[PDB]
Amino acid sequence: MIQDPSLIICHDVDGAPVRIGAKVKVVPHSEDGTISQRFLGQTGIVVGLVFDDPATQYPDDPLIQVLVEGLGEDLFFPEELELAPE
Repeated sequence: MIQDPSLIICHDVDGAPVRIGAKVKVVPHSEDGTISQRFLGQTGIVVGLVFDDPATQYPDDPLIQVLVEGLGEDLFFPEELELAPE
């Protein structure tokens, strides 16, 4: 079947950790308990933001996920990593 845009992306909804297309830095130290040793010391962009999860989840993930350049993508917490200054 043809790939039709069944879902439409919206701007940053008030009440979020970071903004879409924003580059964050994966914190080295763990705040909750789970952390990525691979990303531990990297910098990626938030592919998905934590927003009202519909009956079909959105946008692409339920939580925020950082994707490193040339690396993979993992799911991190808003209390784990912070928004880079630069």
